[PDB]
Amino acid sequence: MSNHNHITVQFAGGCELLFAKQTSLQLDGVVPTGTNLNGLVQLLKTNYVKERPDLLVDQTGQTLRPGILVLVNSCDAEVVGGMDYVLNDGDTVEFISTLHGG
Repeated sequence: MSNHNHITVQFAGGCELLFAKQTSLQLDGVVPTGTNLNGLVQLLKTNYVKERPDLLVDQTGQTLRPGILVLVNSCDAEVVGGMDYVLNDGDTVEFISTLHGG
């Protein structure tokens, strides 16, 4: 039908409200070889970010706070790089908050 790469950007727990209470999203590109994680997140939050944009970011507005567990292709996203995972169409990224704090 139209299964060409496709991006898997979804949320879990209390992070769905950081976009539009959506279960998952898919982006259609052409040549994301020149794109990285920092560019992927900013494209989802800086481009929309319903809730406080400063509530997810770590501090430099480049990465996210430890409370959220980022994973790529059903695997730890921090291991591969954390904030340097280059995209190439057909990637997967998740944001699940755990550390509530205050």
